[PDB]
Amino acid sequence: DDDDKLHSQANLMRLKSDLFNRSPMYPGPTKDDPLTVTLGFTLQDIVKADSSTNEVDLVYYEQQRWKLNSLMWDPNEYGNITDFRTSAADIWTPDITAYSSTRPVQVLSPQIAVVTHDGSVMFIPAQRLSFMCDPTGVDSEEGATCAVKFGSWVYSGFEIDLKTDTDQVDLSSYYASSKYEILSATQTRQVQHYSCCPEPYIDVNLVVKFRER
Amino acid sequence: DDDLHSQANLMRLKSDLFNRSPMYPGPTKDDPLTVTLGFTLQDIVKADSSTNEVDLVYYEQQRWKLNSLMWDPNEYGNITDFRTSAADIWTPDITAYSSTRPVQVLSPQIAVVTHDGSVMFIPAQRLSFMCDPTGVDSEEGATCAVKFGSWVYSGFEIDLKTDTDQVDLSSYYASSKYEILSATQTRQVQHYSCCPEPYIDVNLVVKFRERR
Amino acid sequence: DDKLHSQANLMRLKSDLFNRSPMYPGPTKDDPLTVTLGFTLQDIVKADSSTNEVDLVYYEQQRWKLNSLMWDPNEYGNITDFRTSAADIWTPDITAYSSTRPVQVLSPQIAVVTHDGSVMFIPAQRLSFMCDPTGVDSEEGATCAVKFGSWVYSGFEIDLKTDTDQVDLSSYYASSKYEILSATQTRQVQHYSCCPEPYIDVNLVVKFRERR
Amino acid sequence: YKDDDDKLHSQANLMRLKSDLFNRSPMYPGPTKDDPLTVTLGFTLQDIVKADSSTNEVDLVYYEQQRWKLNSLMWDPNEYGNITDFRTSAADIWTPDITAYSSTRPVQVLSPQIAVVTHDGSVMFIPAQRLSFMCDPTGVDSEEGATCAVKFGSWVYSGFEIDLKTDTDQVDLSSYYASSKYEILSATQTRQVQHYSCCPEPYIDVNLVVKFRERR
Amino acid sequence: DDDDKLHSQANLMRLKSDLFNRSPMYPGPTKDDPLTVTLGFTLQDIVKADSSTNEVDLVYYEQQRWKLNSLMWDPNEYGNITDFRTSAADIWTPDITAYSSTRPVQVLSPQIAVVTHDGSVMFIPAQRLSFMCDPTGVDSEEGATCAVKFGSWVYSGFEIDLKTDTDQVDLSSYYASSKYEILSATQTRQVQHYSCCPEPYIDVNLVVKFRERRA
Ligand SMILES: CC1=C([C@@H]2C[C@H](C)C(=O)O2)CC[C@]23CCCN=C2CC/C=C(\C)[C@@H]2O[C@@H](CC[C@H](O)/C(C)=C/[C@@H]13)C[C@H]2C
Ligand SMILES: CC1=C([C@@H]2C[C@H](C)C(=O)O2)CC[C@]23CCCN=C2CC/C=C(\C)[C@@H]2O[C@@H](CC[C@H](O)/C(C)=C/[C@@H]13)C[C@H]2C
Ligand SMILES: CC1=C([C@@H]2C[C@H](C)C(=O)O2)CC[C@]23CCCN=C2CC/C=C(\C)[C@@H]2O[C@@H](CC[C@H](O)/C(C)=C/[C@@H]13)C[C@H]2C
Ligand SMILES: CC1=C([C@@H]2C[C@H](C)C(=O)O2)CC[C@]23CCCN=C2CC/C=C(\C)[C@@H]2O[C@@H](CC[C@H](O)/C(C)=C/[C@@H]13)C[C@H]2C
Ligand SMILES: CC1=C([C@@H]2C[C@H](C)C(=O)O2)CC[C@]23CCCN=C2CC/C=C(\C)[C@@H]2O[C@@H](CC[C@H](O)/C(C)=C/[C@@H]13)C[C@H]2C
Repeated sequence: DDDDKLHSQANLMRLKSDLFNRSPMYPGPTKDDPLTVTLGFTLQDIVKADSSTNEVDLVYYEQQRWKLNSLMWDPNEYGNITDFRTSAADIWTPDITAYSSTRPVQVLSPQIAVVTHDGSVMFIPAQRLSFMCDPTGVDSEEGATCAVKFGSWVYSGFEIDLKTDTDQVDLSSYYASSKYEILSATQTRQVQHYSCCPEPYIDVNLVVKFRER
Repeated sequence: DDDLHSQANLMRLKSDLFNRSPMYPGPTKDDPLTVTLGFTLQDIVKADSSTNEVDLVYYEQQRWKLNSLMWDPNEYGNITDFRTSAADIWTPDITAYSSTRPVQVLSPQIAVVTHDGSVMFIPAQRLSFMCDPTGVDSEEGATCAVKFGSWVYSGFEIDLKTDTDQVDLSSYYASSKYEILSATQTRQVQHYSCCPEPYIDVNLVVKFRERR
Repeated sequence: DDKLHSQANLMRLKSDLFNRSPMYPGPTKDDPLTVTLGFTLQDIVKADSSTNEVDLVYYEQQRWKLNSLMWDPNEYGNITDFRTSAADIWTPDITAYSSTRPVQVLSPQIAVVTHDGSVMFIPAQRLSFMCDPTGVDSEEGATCAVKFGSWVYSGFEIDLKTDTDQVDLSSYYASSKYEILSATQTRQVQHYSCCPEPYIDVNLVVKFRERR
Repeated sequence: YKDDDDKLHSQANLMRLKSDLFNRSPMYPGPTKDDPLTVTLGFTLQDIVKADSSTNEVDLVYYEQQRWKLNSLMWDPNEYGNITDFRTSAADIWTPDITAYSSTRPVQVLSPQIAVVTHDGSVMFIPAQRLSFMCDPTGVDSEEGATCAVKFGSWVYSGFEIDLKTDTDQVDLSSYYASSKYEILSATQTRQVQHYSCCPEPYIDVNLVVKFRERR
Repeated sequence: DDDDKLHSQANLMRLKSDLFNRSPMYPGPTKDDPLTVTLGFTLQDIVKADSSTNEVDLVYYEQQRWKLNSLMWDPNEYGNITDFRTSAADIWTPDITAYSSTRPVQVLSPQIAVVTHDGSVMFIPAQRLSFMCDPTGVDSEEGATCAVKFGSWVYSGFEIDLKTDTDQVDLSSYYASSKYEILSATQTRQVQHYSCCPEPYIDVNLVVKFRERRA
């Protein structure tokens, strides 16, 4: 019967209620309860390289994945619901930031995440980013090389650790008719040491080598 | 008192729907939703050959049906139909896949709800998307394409469809810098490595050239 | 100390109207609302022939009248009108049909409600819209038009009219880059193959040229 | 231990005062013909950033001083441990709807939107703004320069509800940017009255007239 | 077995809850309760120098630091937690403003502060700022000199004592491939009085000498 649809809605509603409007929520990672965030970029386009200001504009998808015990559930208690979509405001998200942007990142996609019964969150914002990049050599065979680091703004490696599944930037969705073609693009986790601080900070360094098509 | 009874019936209905009964948490695998999508292309504003971006203005017609929004007009003084702010209901997360700037909304964010639980939502939008306008200065013109789909829902939660593969050009701006040779909107089913579920988009293909 | 009671009188009035009473949920077929619309054209700021976009600054006068906003001044210390945030009341969704960028509001979003139930709301706006400015550098000038109308209501709900078909030019900026040769605002009735209901818009037609 | 004991008492008093003003008393409904308000307006001109002769728009940067007084914001400092004034977000109080009448773009606020309220009920509010307004800069490349003007007034209130006032007709140029592309020859702010056919009430504005030339 | 982690989260929720729900929140600095705010700059890039409007665009990190008794806790009472991060909207923050910006500041970093057990708040927004600056001489060896002041918009020196750790601007992460190189950058505390009024107003003057790069 079509009543099974009404039972599906009630089960989701109760699940969300149990995880948000009842269970003690998430204050962010701690030194004793650290969090690993998996990061990966899908480079869609180099829109603009500005040699009068040394800014380059990228469009990319930033894939983020982390896992919380306070988001786990048994699907058997909720009509075998295995995953659900929720607004990215309802849950805690990591403060992953580009370290050398020259204006605020523009969000191209709806700020919605996917939560899975094991406590997995997948969040993949499409973004347009202006960052510090000298495009000298872009009109040559060798091309120009630029880099931008992404990491937490406020957490050290003892609270947020970063990892990549791979060192290769996903280029399978690169705009085939861009003004610029990619010679190579890598994403490398770096354990970074600052003079201020005994504890290391983790970033992912995005190195893009490119030239005019 | 004729007016006052029709206003009270509307406020009662909106209450029953939006102060009860109880909520709507989006589509699921067991409770999937059909969103029908259609485009009315008004203008190609700008084709920047220095960055390969093209700016479109269009209306995006979205229609879907929720049982939680159904009512019997007989219970509410023959109200078959009402207007509501789009912030007050669930709407689908239909997104352009290759935009270069956040989409800019041109129209009031208001939807119409019919007693059959059907929702009609038609935002007007300006979109910048990835498009190489090479050839636009010629008789063959340039061809550009952009896909629209849910960002987060798969084909098992939202079934995207169209009523036609023909973009509505009946209000394309007659004095645009660009004339439309053709504009089509096509449903495609796509799979990604990570994931068993299908993902559905509508591909909008526009062929265009500079107006004489 | 009437100054103290003057405040409590207005406080009580706003309470009685916004609380106490059944809410006004907008117009319906059962209860159509006449909305009067008129433009005061202040400046043609910019005419872009690369994109066929023209930028206007104008005041958009909106006027309508409601039973649920009427009161007797004697009951409220001789108060005959009050100011209120436009966010606190229903306002009409009058939209440019061919803008190219979201309209930018230049004035505080505040309306004036009078005891006879009439609302005055006059947003100052900057609008980019579809206009071919060819011939602006000549004596005959260029001619462009843009239609304003409700996005979601038909003529059965919003009975849209103008008080005059002449655009107010009494404060068009005397040192503008462009001079106005004429500006008219004309109500039109249109029909669509979806809908039995008539649809109404106001067509702002501006003829203009480079000042010399 | 009268260290952070005085400090605790002073913090508690401040929070007691704000609570007594913004919770124990009904929300201020704005001025009326029987309870009218006088807003005192003065400008501090900081910079003429740009003069665009292809659109006839000029961009100004200035501080707009606004001051007014309300009985509902008065208090006795003795009942609140000698507190004479406090700072508050502009959003937590009523502020007048003073608007430029010939802007071509929405004003951009450069400063934090915070006001200062004094025990006599007076409020000081000084937002820094960038403004694009209608201005023909022909003459800017001359000795007498170019002259432009922009009126400021309430958008929805007549002079019977919000009266507008200046302390002086001289614009404050003591903070004008000395390396600006444009130098100021004069800047005045003059109160004006008129009537409209709609209404019997006087309508008031302050006309900011600026005379300027290219600095060389 | 090991869910002393449960727990670790419980301790932090309890702490934030104790500081934000069970104790009176700070109402801001006052005459009788003045605050010391320490301000410091890390210059990242001079993006753009516009000679037709006399505007220059800077990207910098603005270090802000202050200390409240009401944000102190005993780490022993909360499972040894010595610090936590929290949205900047949750706490009071200083209204430090550039005095000569020509566009509203743009924040580039998430608005999150770090609070330590002694009542310390560290808050470091990355910002892009357009300000008033005549870049004449930027194409020469001497370079051009520009300056911009930062201070409280609404508080006098009787409520906020503005301070620096040092007069040298941090250049250790200045973008090496910038269009402009830095010759010098100083941050100086200034006390000003206005004929208007008896209270002093404190600011930090950022003075940057810079020129076009020749790399
Ligand atoms: C210098 C610095 C960089 C530099 C900038 C350049 C593009 C780069 O690659 O690393 C990236 C952002 C980062 C390094 C990564 C962590 N965050 C910042 C700036 C924000 C710092 C905050 C909020 C507080 O100071 C942090 C340590 C202070 C440290 O000296 C500091 C300011 C580091 C910051 C920890 C935290 C308590
Ligand atoms: C690669 C990709 C595209 C590409 C871009 C190009 C224009 C195209 O045609 O498809 C459009 C958006 C989409 C495909 C359509 C659905 N969403 C995305 C990106 C957002 C993805 C989110 C939130 C989650 O990851 C998805 C994994 C699928 C896949 O690897 C992935 C990131 C697909 C995304 C499932 C979903 C739970
Ligand atoms: C085609 C159309 C135009 C055109 C564009 C051109 C400048 C013109 O003159 O009219 C302007 C906006 C309008 C004109 C009529 C009112 N609204 C629209 C688009 C928005 C429509 C919505 C939200 C729903 O469809 C409406 C009827 C559908 C109709 O075919 C339709 C799409 C009309 C729209 C009613 C309402 C339930
Ligand atoms: C004509 C006009 C101007 C003109 C524009 C030019 C730069 C000037 O100096 O005055 C600036 C804004 C103002 C002048 C006075 C303040 N209001 C406006 C526009 C907004 C008006 C509203 C909301 C209602 O009409 C007002 C009076 C009607 C009057 O004819 C009217 C529309 C005046 C408006 C009062 C109020 C009830
Ligand atoms: C004149 C002035 C400047 C100028 C600009 C130039 C770069 C400079 O060094 O000082 C920068 C901002 C400041 C100086 C420091 C305090 N803030 C302002 C402007 C905002 C002032 C407000 C909100 C109220 O008046 C303040 C004191 C009045 C004082 O005369 C005044 C208007 C000072 C303001 C305190 C407060 C109650």
